[PDB]
Amino acid sequence: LVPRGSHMRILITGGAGCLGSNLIEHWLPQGHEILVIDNFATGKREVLPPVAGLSVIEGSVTDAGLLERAFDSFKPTHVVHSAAAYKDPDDWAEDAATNVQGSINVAKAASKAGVKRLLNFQTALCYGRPATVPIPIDSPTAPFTSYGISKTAGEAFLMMSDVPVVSLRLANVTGPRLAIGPIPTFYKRLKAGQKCFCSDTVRDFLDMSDFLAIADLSLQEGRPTGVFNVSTGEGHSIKEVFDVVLDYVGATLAEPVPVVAPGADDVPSVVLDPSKTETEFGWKAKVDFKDTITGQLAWYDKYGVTDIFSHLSAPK
Amino acid sequence: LVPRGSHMRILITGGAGCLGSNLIEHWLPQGHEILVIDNFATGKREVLPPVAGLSVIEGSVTDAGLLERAFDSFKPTHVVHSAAAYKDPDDWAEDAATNVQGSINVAKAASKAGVKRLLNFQTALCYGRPATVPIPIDSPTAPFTSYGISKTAGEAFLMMSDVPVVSLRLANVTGPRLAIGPIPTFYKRLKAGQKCFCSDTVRDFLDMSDFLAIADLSLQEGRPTGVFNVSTGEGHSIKEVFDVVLDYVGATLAEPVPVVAPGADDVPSVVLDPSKTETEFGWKAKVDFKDTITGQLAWYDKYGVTDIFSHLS
Ligand SMILES: NC(=O)c1ccc[n+]([C@@H]2O[C@H](COP(=O)([O-])OP(=O)(O)OC[C@H]3O[C@@H](n4cnc5c(N)ncnc54)[C@H](O)[C@@H]3O)[C@@H](O)[C@H]2O)c1
Ligand SMILES: NC(=O)c1ccc[n+]([C@@H]2O[C@H](COP(=O)([O-])OP(=O)(O)OC[C@H]3O[C@@H](n4cnc5c(N)ncnc54)[C@H](O)[C@@H]3O)[C@@H](O)[C@H]2O)c1
Ligand SMILES: O=c1ccn([C@@H]2O[C@H](COP(=O)(O)OP(=O)(O)O)[C@@H](O)[C@H]2O)c(=O)[nH]1
Repeated sequence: LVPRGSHMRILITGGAGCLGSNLIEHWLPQGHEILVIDNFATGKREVLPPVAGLSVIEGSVTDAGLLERAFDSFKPTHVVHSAAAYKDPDDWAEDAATNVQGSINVAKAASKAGVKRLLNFQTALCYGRPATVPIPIDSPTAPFTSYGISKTAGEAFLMMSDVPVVSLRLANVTGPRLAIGPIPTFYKRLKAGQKCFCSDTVRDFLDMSDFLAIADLSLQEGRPTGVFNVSTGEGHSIKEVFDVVLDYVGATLAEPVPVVAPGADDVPSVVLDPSKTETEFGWKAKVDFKDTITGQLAWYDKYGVTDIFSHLSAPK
Repeated sequence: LVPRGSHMRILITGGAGCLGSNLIEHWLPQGHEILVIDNFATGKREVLPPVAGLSVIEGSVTDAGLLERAFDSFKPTHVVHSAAAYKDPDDWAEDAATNVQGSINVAKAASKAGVKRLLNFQTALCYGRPATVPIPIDSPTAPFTSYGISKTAGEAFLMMSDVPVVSLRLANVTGPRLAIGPIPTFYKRLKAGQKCFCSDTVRDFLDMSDFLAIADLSLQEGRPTGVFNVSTGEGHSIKEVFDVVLDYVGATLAEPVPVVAPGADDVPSVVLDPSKTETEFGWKAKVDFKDTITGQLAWYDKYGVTDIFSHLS
């Protein structure tokens, strides 16, 4: 079993999604054994080819018996909890079941199984309308949407675990198979010459490579535990994203792009302060904004705007 | 249809509990119709006698089918959501099912049924360890126990409802059938000549009469909605509570009462600032600390330390 002396058996809930599939493509070539649990609510079957070292259970983190059996059999050394429901903002029941009860079941199962470390991903919706930007890690949680409320409580339950837990509050991560948001929107619209708009909002953006680096650190024995902000700590407007994409695809506009006031629930600025993560993990994001966006675009050049292109080579 | 029409059809989840039963004893003599839904996890079957105007469904807020059936037939005008799980701090799944999923199910059912107003009760555990005490209503929520975390999310879901919602963050309410906590413990043990202890913590206490007053205003058409602290705004140590019980019962101690450090998960001081509640509702608590404690003891004097004595005939 390899990496010699550092071989992991990783159980990844939500492993068929964006971050989950990128983590598999990162870890599987290293010889780690991976078990995915996913219900394919938003994740895709085609990112999980029948390949060596990779096992898949189709099912839900809401199903505590299923998890018990999975943990019982697979005996994971490490857990990455990447499953989340969000696609229907009115389906509060689903959000609470997946994000709260799913987090509880994973924490309970991981404790019984003697998991070494659990890694959870948290949305910046946990902060609600922030008192200040960039957002300090000691900011209160103050969510006001179903996705935010349920994810805040799931994280909070995971923090009560006797399992060492790292919960990463994430900037917007970019990389293979990201097929939603302003980046692919501006890409498909500008190339097609369709009409675009930008919310007058500010966000942070993180290259996949820097995400993989902190994920790696979070799973190492005796590293820090708790909640951490993962970002460059720099905010850029949606308009700035747009200007990068427009220059990249080499289009000229007929009229100025509208930059419009955000809707009532669209938080104007959400940028995370990473300083404590830099202090405690020794980690710093290496990829600037322009390289992050253009890196996303270069992937699109190569594969299309698709969440189903796998970098793994079947059959086994 | 009395009182005339401010007659309410009130669906009260958790109706067999301390607050729910006191609310029933307060509203039923006025002529309101009440439906209770309770699974009896902590509430008692004995406090809901088969009396005109009161009906009971044994079930869970976690059962959406049951709730849809209850809402469809009873057709309530008002909901009081008083169901909560907490008795096992390690049963995170149950606190989440009852306090989060139960709150969602009740909101969704109340919206579908076009309920006029919904009242929710919130634990001060929602504030976790506060930066300022007394605790302002705009203080963040920062729970770190199962009960606090699940109750914080349940409340935040209810606030997303299109039904007008009032969620009251409460002081420690005293009154009929409160059979837990420092007050009955000191009462029983001091009378038995048994040794006690006080935790070195500060808390606020609210007489049932004041709780009843704000519950009334919360249900009135056109009144404020949102979250509100319900308290006198004054804090008192558990030792002060002790001294009140010791004086009341007439006992004399053989040793001074040991005062013990707060447990790891106990917040040293939890006292709520009700100013905004005063401003928006025109409500102020009337019964002071000593009268609040002594009125609880006078109840035990009459009925014993019991959660089953009903004032309904
Ligand atoms: N991508 C980001 O920049 C970002 C930012 C902040 C937080 N996060 C968090 O990271 C995690 C992954 O995000 P993503 O971008 O990969 O989203 P995603 O939708 O691609 O991945 C979520 C995965 O969870 C699965 N899932 C949903 N409900 C489930 C359930 N009941 N049981 C098992 N699986 C279930 C989905 O099918 C999907 O495969 C989520 O927890 C999310 O909240 C992501
Ligand atoms: N009494 C107080 O001083 C105090 C203080 C702060 C907040 N609160 C809140 O007020 C409400 C009532 O508190 P209480 O002191 O009456 O507690 P209680 O335990 O006496 O009443 C709660 C009732 O809910 C019932 N219940 C539990 N799970 C249920 C479920 N799944 N479905 C239906 N019923 C269920 C219990 O059986 C009980 O009768 C709770 O929401 C509590 O968090 C009370
Ligand atoms: O065509 C688009 C699509 C997205 N956005 C904006 O881009 C930001 C980030 O996108 P996302 O969909 O992730 O929404 P968020 O959860 O950050 O509010 C939001 O403020 C959106 O309003 C935009 O301006 N134009």
